[PDB]
Amino acid sequence: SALQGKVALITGASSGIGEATARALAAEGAAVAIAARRVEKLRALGDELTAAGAKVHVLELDVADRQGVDAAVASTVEALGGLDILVNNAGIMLLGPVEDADTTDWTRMIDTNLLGLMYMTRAALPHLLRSKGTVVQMSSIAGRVNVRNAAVYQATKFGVNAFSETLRQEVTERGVRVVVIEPGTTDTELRGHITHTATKEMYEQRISQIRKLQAQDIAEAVRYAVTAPHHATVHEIFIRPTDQV
Amino acid sequence: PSALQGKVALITGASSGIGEATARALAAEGAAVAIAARRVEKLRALGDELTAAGAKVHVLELDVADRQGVDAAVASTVEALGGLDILVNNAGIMLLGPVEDADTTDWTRMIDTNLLGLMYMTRAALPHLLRSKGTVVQMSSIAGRVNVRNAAVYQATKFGVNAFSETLRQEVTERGVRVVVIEPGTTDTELRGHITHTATKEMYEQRISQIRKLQAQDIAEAVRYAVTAPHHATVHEIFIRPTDQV
Amino acid sequence: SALQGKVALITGASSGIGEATARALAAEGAAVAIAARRVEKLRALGDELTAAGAKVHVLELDVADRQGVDAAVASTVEALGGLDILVNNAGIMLLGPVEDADTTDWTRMIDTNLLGLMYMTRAALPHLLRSKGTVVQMSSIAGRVNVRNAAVYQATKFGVNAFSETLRQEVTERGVRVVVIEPGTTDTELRGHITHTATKEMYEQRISQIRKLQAQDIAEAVRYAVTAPHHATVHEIFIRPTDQV
Amino acid sequence: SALQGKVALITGASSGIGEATARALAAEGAAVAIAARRVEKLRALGDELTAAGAKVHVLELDVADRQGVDAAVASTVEALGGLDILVNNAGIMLLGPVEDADTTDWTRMIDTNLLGLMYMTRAALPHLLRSKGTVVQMSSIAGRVNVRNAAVYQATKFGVNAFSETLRQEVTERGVRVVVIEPGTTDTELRGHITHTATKEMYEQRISQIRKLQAQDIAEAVRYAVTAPHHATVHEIFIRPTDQV
Ligand SMILES: NC(=O)C1=CN([C@@H]2O[C@H](COP(=O)(O)OP(=O)(O)OC[C@H]3O[C@@H](n4cnc5c(N)ncnc54)[C@H](OP(=O)(O)O)[C@@H]3O)[C@@H](O)[C@H]2O)C=CC1
Ligand SMILES: NC(=O)C1=CN([C@@H]2O[C@H](COP(=O)(O)OP(=O)(O)OC[C@H]3O[C@@H](n4cnc5c(N)ncnc54)[C@H](OP(=O)(O)O)[C@@H]3O)[C@@H](O)[C@H]2O)C=CC1
Ligand SMILES: NC(=O)C1=CN([C@@H]2O[C@H](COP(=O)(O)OP(=O)(O)OC[C@H]3O[C@@H](n4cnc5c(N)ncnc54)[C@H](OP(=O)(O)O)[C@@H]3O)[C@@H](O)[C@H]2O)C=CC1
Ligand SMILES: NC(=O)C1=CN([C@@H]2O[C@H](COP(=O)(O)OP(=O)(O)OC[C@H]3O[C@@H](n4cnc5c(N)ncnc54)[C@H](OP(=O)(O)O)[C@@H]3O)[C@@H](O)[C@H]2O)C=CC1
Repeated sequence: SALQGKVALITGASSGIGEATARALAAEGAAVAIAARRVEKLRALGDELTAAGAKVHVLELDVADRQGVDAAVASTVEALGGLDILVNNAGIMLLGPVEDADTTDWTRMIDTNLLGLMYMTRAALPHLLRSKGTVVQMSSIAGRVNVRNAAVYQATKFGVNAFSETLRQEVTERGVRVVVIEPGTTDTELRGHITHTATKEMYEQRISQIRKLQAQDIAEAVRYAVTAPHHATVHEIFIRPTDQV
Repeated sequence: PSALQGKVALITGASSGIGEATARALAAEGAAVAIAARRVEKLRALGDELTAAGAKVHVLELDVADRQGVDAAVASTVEALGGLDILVNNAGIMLLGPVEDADTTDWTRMIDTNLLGLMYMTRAALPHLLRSKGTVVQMSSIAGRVNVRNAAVYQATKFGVNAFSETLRQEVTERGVRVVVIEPGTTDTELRGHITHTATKEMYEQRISQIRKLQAQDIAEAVRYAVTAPHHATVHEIFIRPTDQV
Repeated sequence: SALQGKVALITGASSGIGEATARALAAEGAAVAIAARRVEKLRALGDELTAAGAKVHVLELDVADRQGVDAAVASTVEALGGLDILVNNAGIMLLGPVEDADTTDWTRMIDTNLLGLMYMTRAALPHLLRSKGTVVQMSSIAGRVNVRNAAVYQATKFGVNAFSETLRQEVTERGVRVVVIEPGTTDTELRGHITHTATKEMYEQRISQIRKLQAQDIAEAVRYAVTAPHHATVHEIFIRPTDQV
Repeated sequence: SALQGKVALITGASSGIGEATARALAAEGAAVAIAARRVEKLRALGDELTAAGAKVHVLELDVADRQGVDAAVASTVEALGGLDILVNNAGIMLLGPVEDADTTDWTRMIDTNLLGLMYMTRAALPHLLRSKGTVVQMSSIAGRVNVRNAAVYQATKFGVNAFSETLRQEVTERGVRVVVIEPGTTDTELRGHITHTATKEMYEQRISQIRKLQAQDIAEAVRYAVTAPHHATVHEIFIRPTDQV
């Protein structure tokens, strides 16, 4: 129980990497505030974790809503007494060419992956400053490598990375650790949201013949980074499927 | 001599700084120029100046953050000038300050202009550039390559422009659309005037006062070099820094 | 005992990060082949590890010596059964300006940090292919970020990173995992070897206010990467002192 | 006549990019010192350049040879008055897998692409400081992008880039401009030297369909960078074939 007495807030906790991360942190003894739009999914996860002995705080939240973000951080601190770890995991991946793109793909991705992550970082920061806490940014291979049909997705993830390095420069001397996780292909619900049909199909075929990373693997990376001693900031973990060039 | 005789260039953020100098430089090469920004009075004055020297000019009152405005500005340009050969996505704002307790309207403004605006204008011009085997020039920054304190969101937008633009290159380069990314360091423009975080504005102005700054004309020459390169050559990145600045 | 039955070869095991990594891998049940130029220190470590229950194979080796490298890989396979993990940790950091540099600084760094690492990678590769093994490259923050007075050091580490990314592209499909660890300032013998006296003094001063990373912290990064499931390649871990902008 | 009265030293001037660069700089009014191993090609170029109105100094030089490098710099200042522009263009590209690689490929590449470039940079530096001159580093797409079967070539070019960024930090304030040119596929003699036959055939097929960059295009990039006003350092120009993803 490396995180006994600590409080973690995890966005995008209703499925995928966020769900596995909530579980992994709870297993380490952290109280978990789990946030997402699908209230029912969170309550189900919340019940499971509570039944296993965890302290859970359920938050219905859209990370793109600045005021909503402020209230979620406030609610977490009221219910759980503080904030030691923030996991900015809420995100969406809408693939397709730039040409003739559905620009709501773009505004959604920017709102959630970039602005939402920034809003939640800023709202949590005074609390993380007090606790000399850790912010974990869920980036991507797409924050490191550019491939076709992911231009705006990659823009947001390279943006998260730059935002996060700069944030590290700003707050690291005050003991706030900035951790950036960069998974490659992970078996989640992420790809089901792709709106460009031809691209959804190409992407599905591209990832069909690898062993994908598991959400649990990414959760383990988070666990490794957050349980490191305070004097160490694991600023980047870049984890790739072994099967994938 | 006129390396760009007969070509049509659309330059966003043309009312001052790098965009103004770029519009002038391209006009001097014989390009017809569509000049876009929000301060129409500035644009008209530039248009008049350019027209007086024998240039063909189309004035566009435009906010790049306005998706509908963008489509209309591209349509207006192709109708007035015949087509589109070069797009220069130069409109942008740099609002420095710490992340902690930031005025988040700094952020939404930078994302709307620097990132979404540039993407909207890229997307709108692209069918025309495909037809002309044209060139899109993205005005990034040293901030797209190097992270310094108090520029978190600005740097996010510029690293974003770079990733968007490399991906775009992969998608369109085989069809003959060249993607050029220009990355200036400190350049003597109006940019710094807009910083809203007072302490940071003063820190920034103090830092840059100690160096010979890049000139807007220097960045215009970089654009000129990239766009006049033979079609088979894509000058994908030009990173130009003040010599005086580590 | 995650590595029971596995064989690891660690270069630069006589002190610093290599010593701590050898210790950490042995503690997980790995047989360890320990390689360096100071046999007296290697023997003293080997004595301890065998005392704790590890099988140890001592290698007197200069990584710059191509034939020495081939021979060290061969005697390890004969002695320990095979090769599962390679840790290319041997390195030197000779800081100074480029202007009037002692160019023997440069040849030493290139021979050890770059060429030596490449030689050992090539020599181990057949055995790593057969075992679906892992190669861990000890890079640096100097492979990610450039600072003054470290030009050739940074050249070698950026070089290590490129070489290793390319290597991953070449061998990952056959199950050879390529891991790159990038430590910031770590409290080891490394800084003692700087031959430019004025730069040594400046560097010591630059790092004097922070809590440095410890060799054991970097060993833990290695342990985490190598104990990850086979389908996961932790290609990069960038670990920085929290105190250091 | 933008470079009238200036002195340029170009390494690898006997063919390819270096030959075109010498021609371009001479055309702008520079006195040119042209360095390579094939003296008979150099003398033939020197005659053309002299016939065109340029002052030429011919240097037989192996850039891997430190002594020879120091003598070439001295010879040039004696013959031509000083040194204003250095073009470190000498290079070789030896492609092939890392696995079972002919390691002489590696040592040749490091000696020439990395060490020789560093040697020449260091030797020229005193003179460039006095003249507030420009050093131009001939890197590659291989210093920005990693592809298969180019591991060690990429290591050298990423190394050049790190070295050169650091060099810039060390010398920029004293008026020495550091310019890095990064060409993609260019139609030169480079690919003829590949020793791994299978890779040579794959590479030549790979580039068989595109309009390649021309040596003259790269010379123009150099011309643009060095004729920029002194307050501007064109630190990187990354120039790719339009036809090539
Ligand atoms: N799977 C993969 O291959 C990779 C994923 N990633 C990153 O992992 C992160 C999580 O995605 P992943 O688990 O894969 O996919 P999932 O779709 O399974 O998870 C995304 C989570 O984010 C939540 N979410 C989406 N939008 C919002 C919003 N606006 N406000 C609050 N919550 C939101 C979703 O829940 P809800 O709808 O209930 O709000 C869901 O819980 C993303 O940042 C993604 O970019 C990175 C690299 C690889
Ligand atoms: N100056 C510097 O040190 C550097 C600048 N840059 C980049 O150069 C580009 C131009 O800035 P620069 O010349 O320096 O500074 P300026 O402020 O002088 O120019 C910015 C231009 O963009 C226009 N603009 C701003 N927002 C919008 C918008 N919403 N819609 C349409 N036009 C807009 C402005 O005119 P108007 O108000 O009339 O609309 C102005 O013409 C920016 O992208 C900036 O990031 C990059 C690196 C360094
Ligand atoms: N300490 C730090 O702040 C950082 C270190 N690193 C990297 O970690 C690695 C280890 O350095 P560190 O532990 O810090 O310092 P140490 O000096 O304590 O360790 C270096 C090890 O390498 C060995 N070595 C040196 N040259 C050779 C050679 N030619 N052949 C075989 N072994 C050799 C030394 O042993 P022996 O003399 O017996 O051969 C020693 O065991 C290096 O690659 C370094 O670049 C990376 C980032 C930060
Ligand atoms: N062609 C391409 O697709 C690209 C090339 N490059 C770079 O451009 C540079 C020039 O190569 P390129 O023109 O293409 O090919 P070439 O082979 O035509 O030119 C290489 C030049 O380097 C010289 N040279 C090689 N070794 C040495 C040495 N040991 N000492 C002194 N001179 C030497 C050769 O002359 P000699 O034999 O007479 O000594 C020759 O003149 C290289 O650094 C290469 O990495 C970068 C990107 C793309």
